[PDB]
Amino acid sequence: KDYRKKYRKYVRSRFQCIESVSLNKRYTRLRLIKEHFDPDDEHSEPVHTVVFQGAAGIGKTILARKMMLDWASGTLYQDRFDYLFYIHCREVSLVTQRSLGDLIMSCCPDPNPPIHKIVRKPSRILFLMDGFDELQGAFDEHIGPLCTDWQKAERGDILLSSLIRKKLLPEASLLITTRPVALEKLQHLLDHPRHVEILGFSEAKRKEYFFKYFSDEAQARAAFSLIQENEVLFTMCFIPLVCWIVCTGLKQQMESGKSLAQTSKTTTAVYVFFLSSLLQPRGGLCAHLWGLCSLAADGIWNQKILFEESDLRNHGLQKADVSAFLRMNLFQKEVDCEKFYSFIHMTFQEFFAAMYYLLERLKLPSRDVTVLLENYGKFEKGYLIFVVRFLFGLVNQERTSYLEKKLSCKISQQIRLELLKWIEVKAKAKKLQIQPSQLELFYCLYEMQEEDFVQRAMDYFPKIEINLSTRMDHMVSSFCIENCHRVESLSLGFLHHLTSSFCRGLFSVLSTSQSLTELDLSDNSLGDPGMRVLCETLQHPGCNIRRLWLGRCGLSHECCFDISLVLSSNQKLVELDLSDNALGDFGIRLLCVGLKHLLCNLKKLWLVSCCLTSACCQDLASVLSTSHSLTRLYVGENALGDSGVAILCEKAKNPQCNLQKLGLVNSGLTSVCCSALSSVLSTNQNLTHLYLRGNTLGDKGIKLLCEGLLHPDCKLQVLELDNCNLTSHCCWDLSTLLTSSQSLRKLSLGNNDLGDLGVMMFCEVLKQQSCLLQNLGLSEMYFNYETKSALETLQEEKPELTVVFEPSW
Amino acid sequence: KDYRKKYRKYVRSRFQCIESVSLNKRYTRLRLIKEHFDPDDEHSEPVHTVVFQGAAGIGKTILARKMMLDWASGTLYQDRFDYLFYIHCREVSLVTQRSLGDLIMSCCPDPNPPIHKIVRKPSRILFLMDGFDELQGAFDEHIGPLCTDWQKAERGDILLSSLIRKKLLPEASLLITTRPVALEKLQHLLDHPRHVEILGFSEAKRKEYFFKYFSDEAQARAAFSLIQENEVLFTMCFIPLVCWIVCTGLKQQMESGKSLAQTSKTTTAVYVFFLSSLLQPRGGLCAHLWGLCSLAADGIWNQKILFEESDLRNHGLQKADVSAFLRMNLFQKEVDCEKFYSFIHMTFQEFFAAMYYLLERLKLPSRDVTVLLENYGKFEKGYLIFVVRFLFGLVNQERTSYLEKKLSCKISQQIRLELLKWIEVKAKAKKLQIQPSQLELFYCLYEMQEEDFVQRAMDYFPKIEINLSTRMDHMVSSFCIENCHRVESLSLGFLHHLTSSFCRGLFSVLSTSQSLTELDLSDNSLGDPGMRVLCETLQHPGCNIRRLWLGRCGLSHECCFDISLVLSSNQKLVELDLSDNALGDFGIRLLCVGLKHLLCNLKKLWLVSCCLTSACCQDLASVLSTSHSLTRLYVGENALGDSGVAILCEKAKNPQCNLQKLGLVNSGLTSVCCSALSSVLSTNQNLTHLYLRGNTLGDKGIKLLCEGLLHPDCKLQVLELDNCNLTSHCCWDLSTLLTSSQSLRKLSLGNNDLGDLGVMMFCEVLKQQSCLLQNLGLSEMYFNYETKSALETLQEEKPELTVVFEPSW
Ligand SMILES: Nc1ncnc2c1ncn2[C@@H]1O[C@H](COP(=O)(O)OP(=O)(O)O)[C@@H](O)[C@H]1O
Ligand SMILES: Nc1ncnc2c1ncn2[C@@H]1O[C@H](COP(=O)(O)OP(=O)(O)O)[C@@H](O)[C@H]1O
Repeated sequence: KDYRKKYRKYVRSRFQCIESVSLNKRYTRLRLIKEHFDPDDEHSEPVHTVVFQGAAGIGKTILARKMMLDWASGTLYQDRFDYLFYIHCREVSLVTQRSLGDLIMSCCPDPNPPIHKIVRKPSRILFLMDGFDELQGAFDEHIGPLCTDWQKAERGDILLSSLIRKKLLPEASLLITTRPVALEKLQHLLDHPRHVEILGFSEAKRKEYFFKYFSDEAQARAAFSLIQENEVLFTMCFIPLVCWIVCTGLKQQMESGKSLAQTSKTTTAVYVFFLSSLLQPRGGLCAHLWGLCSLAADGIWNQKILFEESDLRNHGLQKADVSAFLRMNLFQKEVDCEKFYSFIHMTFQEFFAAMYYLLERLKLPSRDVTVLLENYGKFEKGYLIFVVRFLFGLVNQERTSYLEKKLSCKISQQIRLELLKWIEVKAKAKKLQIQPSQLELFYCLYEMQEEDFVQRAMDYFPKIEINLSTRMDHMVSSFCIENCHRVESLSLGFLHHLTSSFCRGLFSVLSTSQSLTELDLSDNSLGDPGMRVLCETLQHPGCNIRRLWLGRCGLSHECCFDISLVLSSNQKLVELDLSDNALGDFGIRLLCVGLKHLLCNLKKLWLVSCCLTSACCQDLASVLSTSHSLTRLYVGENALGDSGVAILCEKAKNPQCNLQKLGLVNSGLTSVCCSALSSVLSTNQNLTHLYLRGNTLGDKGIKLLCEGLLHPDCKLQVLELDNCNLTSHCCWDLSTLLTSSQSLRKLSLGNNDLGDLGVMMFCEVLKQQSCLLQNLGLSEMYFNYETKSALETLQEEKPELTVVFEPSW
Repeated sequence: KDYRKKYRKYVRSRFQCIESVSLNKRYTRLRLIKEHFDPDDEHSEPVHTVVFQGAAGIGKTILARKMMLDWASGTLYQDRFDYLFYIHCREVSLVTQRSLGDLIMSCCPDPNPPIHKIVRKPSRILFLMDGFDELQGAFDEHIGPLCTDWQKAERGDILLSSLIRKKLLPEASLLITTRPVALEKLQHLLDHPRHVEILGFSEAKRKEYFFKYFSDEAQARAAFSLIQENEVLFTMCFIPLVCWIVCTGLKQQMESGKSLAQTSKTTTAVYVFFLSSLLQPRGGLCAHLWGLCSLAADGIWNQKILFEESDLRNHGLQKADVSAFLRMNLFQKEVDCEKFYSFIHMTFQEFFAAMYYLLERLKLPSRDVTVLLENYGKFEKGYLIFVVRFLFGLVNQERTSYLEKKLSCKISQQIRLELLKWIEVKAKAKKLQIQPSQLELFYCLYEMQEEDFVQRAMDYFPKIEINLSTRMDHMVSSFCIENCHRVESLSLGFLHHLTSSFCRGLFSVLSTSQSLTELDLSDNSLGDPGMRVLCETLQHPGCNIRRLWLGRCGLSHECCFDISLVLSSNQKLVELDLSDNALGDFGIRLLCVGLKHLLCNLKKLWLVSCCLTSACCQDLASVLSTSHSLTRLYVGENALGDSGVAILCEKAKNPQCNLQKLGLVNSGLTSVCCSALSSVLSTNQNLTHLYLRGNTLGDKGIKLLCEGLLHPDCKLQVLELDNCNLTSHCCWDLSTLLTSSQSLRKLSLGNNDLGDLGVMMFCEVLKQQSCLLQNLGLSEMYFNYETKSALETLQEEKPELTVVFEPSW
C-alpha cells in the first residue's frame, strides 16, 4: 500500500485545476441520462464496459477529470478500484509506436513496481479512454488479429483493438467517451457494452454556472439577465462550452464594456463574435490564421491535433505572438508532460478549418471542397460535421466588423453554389447514408440565416423525416418547416419537451404551412397534454393537414374530447388513424359525438387494437348511419363479440348507407353474425370490401354467410377470410359462390386447414370459366407432390388471374 | 415467433393421418416400460439421450409420429422444446451425400431462417432418428473421427456418428428407436444413454383396438369373439402390427365372408393367409413376386429398402399391377416427399426375401443359403432374423391353397436338410455368438409345426438355458420342451406372467419330461404364488427332476409349507438348494416336518445365508437324527451362535448318524463349540468333511478342537479353516495333528495371520514323511524373501502334494 497511496496523492495534485479556478469549485452536475442515473453505480452491474455519448463541448473531456479527482478523495469507488489510468486519445500516437508503455508513463517518470505487481489482478485496473472521436490517423476496422502477449505489442492499433476487445487484459473495466457520430466504429468492436447519453445544462444550472463564474455578483445578475433576455443564446447555453465562451467574452470585454447577446443567431455567430472579442483587443493575423488554419487543415486532413515547434515555424508564426495567442486563450494548450501545442477545443480547430476554405496549403478550397463533400462522412479524415457547419455559417458574412472585409466574395459566391448543389446531391441520395442525415443538413440550413437561400435549397425536400432529442433540436427544425413551401409528407421523432410550453412552437409551424398534407406522429410517447395543444393548433384556419397517423401514441380516453372539437370545426381531415390506443368505450362515446356533427367530413378511420367492447358498438352505429362522409371503418382487433356486430350490422343494412369498407380482423366472431352480415350484404349494395381474419367463424357460418352472397344484387368485390376454423365438408359451398357471383375479384383463404379434396373441387370450377379474376389466396397450406402440380398447370391455363399458394417464401 | 408458429402448424397437417383414419382416433396407449413410465417425462432427468427398444411391428415407427403430433398441439413438452426434427433412417442415403441438409429438407422446401437463427441455442433442437435398425449400407464402427465443423460434413456416416456422439451439435437431445437386436452397434456409440423397452397390446387393449377399427360394432363383437376363441392368434395380437393385419384381412374378406383365426399356428401362417386374402381377390403374380422378392433380396443383400422406377422396370412389373398392388396394400408405400417406392412393413420385405429362397437374381437359394447362414449375424447385410424364420416356416407347406403347389419341393427338401444341418452347427458352436441365441432358434423351431423334424433337430440340445420376457416367449419355449427327449439340464430366466394362470402351462411341461433331471430356477423373482404352483406340478407322478436350485429367489417362509408336501410325496428329489432366502425359524420348522417323513430321501441341502437363529437348530437337529438319507448339510452364513451348534452337535455325535458333511462358514462361532465338535468327530466316525471359515474361533479352541482329532478312530478327510483369528503360539498344535492323524487329505489355513516361525515349523514335519498328501492352503499370507524360497524347494521334494500359498494371482 506504499505506491498505491503515492499514486492516489499524485493524481490529486495533477487534476486539482483544469490546467486556475479549482475544479472542486466551478464543476456542476451534468445530465447523466442512462440510455436504456446516480454517479455512484455506472459499474455496479456485472457489465464491464461503459461508453459515454456526448456532443462536442458537452463536457466529456473534463467529466472524467472530475470523476478521477472525486475518486482520488475516496468518495467514488473506494472498494473495487484503487488504480485509475487516463488514456487521452488526443495525445496518443498509435502508428506503430506504443507498447504497454501507457502504464509506466501515467504513474510516474519511471518506476516499475505497478508494471509487475498491479498487472497480476485484473480487477484492479480500469482505463479512461477519453475522446475516442479524437483518434488520429487511419483507423482500419481490423488490425492485429492475434494479440495476447502481455508486455510487447508495439502497435498502437493492436493496443486499442485488444484493450477494447479485452484481449490484452481479460476482465478489464472500461469507460470511454465517444462522440455520437463515432458509434459506427464502436459497433464493430463493442462486446456487451453499456451506453449512457450525456446532455448539458438546465436553466437553473446555467444560472448556477454564472454565479460560480462571476466573482462580482453585482454584475452577474445583470449579465445573466442580458443572457436570459436572448432567446437563442439562452437555449444554446445548454452546452457548457458555450457558457464558458460567452462568459469569457463578456469578461474579456468587461474591461472594455461590451455585451455578447446580440449576434447570437447561430453557432458561427457566437464563435465569430468571440473571435472578435478574442482579437478586438489584439487585432498579419490572417497570415497567422493562415499559419494555423492550414495547420488545422492538415491537422484534420492528415489528423494532426498536436502541433510541433517545427510545424509552428513551418507555416510561420511568432513566439511572442504565439505567447500573445497563449495568454488570452486562442488555443493556449501546451501539454505539461512535454513541450507540445494544441487547440483549446475541438470546434475551434474545425472553425479555423473552415476559415481556410474561405480565406482564398494542401487542398485548395474551390476544387477540393467537392472531394471534401464526398469525404465528409469518411472516418479516414475524422468527422467533418462542424467543418461544413462553420463553412456554411461563415459565408453568410457575419455582422462582425473585421470578419467580412478581409475575405474574398469571389470564392464565397462559388462556395454558395457548390453548397447549394451539395444539398441537392445529399437530398437526392437514395442510399441511406447515415452521417449526412436530414437533421444534420437542417443544422447547416439553420446556420444559413438567409431567407431566400434556404427557400431554394430546401425545395429539394419532398419527404421530411425528423427525429428530435433536445430543445435546440426543436428550434433548428422549426426554422426549416416555417418556410418549406414544397413539403408533402412530414413526421416527427421524440426520444426525450413534450410540455405545451415547448411543442407549441413547432406545432404552430404546421398550422401555417400550406403545402403540408400528411402528418405522421405515430410511434411516439406524446401524452394527453401534448395531444391537447395539437388540437389547439389544428383548429387554426388554413391548416391543410388531411391525413394524420397517431398509432402507438400514449393517448388515453380524455384526449378524444379535444379530437371531437377539431372534427366539429375543421373540414380538412379526411383520414384519421388511432390504432393501438388504450381508450375505452368512453373514448368512442366522445369521438362519435364529433363524427355525428354534419360539419365534419371524414372518410377513413382506424380503431385497430383499441380497448373496446360491445358497448361502443351502440355508440358507433349511430355515426355509421348519419355520417354521410364515412366510407371505410377498420375496427378490427377489438374485443367486441358477436353481440356488438349485430348492433353494428342492423344499422348498416340500410340501402342508403355509404359504408363501402369494413374490417373486423381478430374480433370475437361466431356463426351468429353471419346472418346479420348476410342481411347487410344483400341490402347495402355498396359494401365493396369486407375483411375477416383470425376469427372463430362458425364452420356452418359460411353456409349462412354465402346465403346472402348468392343474392344477385350484391357487389362484394374483395373478401378475405383466414385463420378461421374450416373443414373440407363445407368447401363445396365455397365453389358454388365462386362460380355464381360475378362481383368477387380476389378471395383469400389463408392457412384454413381444409382437406385436399376441396382444393381439387376448385380446380375444375376455375377451369369452368368462373368469375374469380384477380387473386385466390391459399397460402400456408401444405399438399402432397401429386396435388401440388395440379395447381401449377392451372396457372398457365388462366394468365388473367394469379393463384396465391405458398410452396416457398 | 413467426416461423416457429408456421413450422408447428406445418407438422400438424403432415402427420394428421398415417399416409385415412385420424391418428388421433385409432391410436392407443402402448406399454412404455422403463428399462431400469409416464409419457410426460422421458427427458425430465438431465440425461440427454434416450433409446427405445422394440421388436418389429411393435409400433416404434408411429410412436414417434404420435409423439410429434401430440407435441404439435402443445400437450407434450411445450417449454423445453419448440423445434422437432424427424430423421427417417429408411429414407436416409448415408453413402457420402448428406450435409446439414437434414435441417432445410424437413422444415420447408427452401427457407433458411432456422439454419442460422435456430442452430444458435442447442437446447432448442432434438432429433427423432426413427428405426436405426433400418439403416442401409455398410455401417462401419468408426468412420470420420474428426468432425466438429458445423455447416459442412458431406458424409452420411460422419453425420450419424457425430450427432449420436453429440459432436456436430453439443448438448443435443436425442430419441432413437432401435430394434433390440441392433444394440451391439449402439453400445459402441452410446454415451450415458437411457434405455426404455416397448411392449405391445393387452387383452383389454386388443378389444379397444377392434372397437376403434370396426365401424360396425354388430360384427366387431362377433369378430372379436372369433379372435378371442383362438388361443395362439389372441396372444399373438400383442404386437399391434398383427392386429392391423388380422383386421384388414377380416375386413378384406368381409365383402367375401371369410375368417382368419383358423390358420394361426405361427407368424408365417398369418402372413401367408393374409397374402392369401391379399391375392384371393387378385390372383404372372409369382414373376411379379419374383420381380419384387429379388428386388427385396438385393434390397437386403445390398440394403436397398427404397425402390426406384428403373428398378421397378428392371425386374419387370406393370404400373397398373403396381397400382393394383398399391390400391389394397401389398406395399402401397409411395413417399409423398418424392416419387419413390417402399414396402408396407419390414417383415413383408423379409417375408418376400424368404420367398425368393423357396421359389426356385444375385444369390442362388441352394448354394448361397450356407453363406447366408454364416452371414445371418453380420450387420453388413442388416439383420436377417425374420428372413430365416419365414424361410423356416414356409417350407412347412402352409395350408393355403395357392401357396403350396406353385413352389418346388426339390429345393424345399434340400432346404430342410440344410436347415437341420444349420441348427446343429449353431448348437455345437462353442463360442457365445450373441445373435443366434437358443431362444431365437426355438422361435424358428416353433415355426416348424412339424412333429418329427423338431424331434431330431432339437436332439442336439444337451443343455438348455432360456430367458423369457413375454407371454408369447412362454408358448414358444413350451412347444419345444414338450417334446425334447434328450434334455438333461434346464433353466429359466424371468425379467417381466409369474401368476399361476401363466407359469402353469410351462411348468406342466417339466413334470411330463422324462429325460429332465436338473432344474435351475435360481436368481429369479419367483414369488410364493409362483412357488405354490411349482410344487403342484412336482407332485405329479413321473416327474424325474432330481436336483433343483432355488437360490436368490423371492421365496418367503410361507413357501416351505408346499415344499414339505412334495418331499413327503415325491421320492425323486436328492438335492435341494434354498440358499439366500428370507425364511425364518418358522420356515425350517415347516421344512423339517417334511424331511422327518420316512418317504423322502434327500441327501444334499443348502441353507446358506437364510435368516436363521439358534431356535432353528433345535428343529433341524431332529431331522439330522432320524433322516437316514441326509448326508450333506451346508448351513453356513446363518446367524446361529455357539449355542445353536451345541444343540446341533449333541445330536450329531451318535455313531449311527449318517452326516458325512457339514458346513458352518461365517456362522457365529467361539471356542465353546470346539468341545462339542471334538466329541462328534471321535464318535460320528463318518464325518468326512467339515468346513469352517470367517468365524471367531477361539485361539485356544484349536487346542480343544485338535484334542478330538488326535483320537485314533476319526476319519476326517478335509478340514477348511480360514479367516479365524489365530496366533503362532498355537501353531505347534497344528503340526502335531498334521504328523499324527493319517485321515487328513487337504487342510487349508487362508489369510490366518500367524508368525513366520510357525510356517517353518511345518517345513520339517512335511519333510518327516507326514500324512498330508493332497493340499495345504496358505494363501493370502505374506513372507519375506528368505522365507518364501524355503517353501518353494519343498514343492519339488514332495510332488505327491501341492502346497497352496499365494505369491501371485
Ligand atoms: N460541469 C462543468 N462545469 C463548468 N464548465 C464545464 C463543465 N463541463 C465542461 N465545461 C466547460 O467545457 C470546456 C471543456 O470542454 P470539453 O469537456 O473539453 O469538451 P469535449 O468533452 O467535447 O472535449 C471547459 O472550458 C469548461 O469550462
Ligand atoms: N398404438 C397403435 N394403435 C394402432 N395401431 C398401431 C399402433 N402402433 C402401431 N400400429 C400399427 O402398426 C403398423 C405400423 O407399424 P410400425 O410402427 O411401422 O412398426 P415398426 O415400428 O417396427 O416399423 C400400422 O399399420 C399400425 O396399424
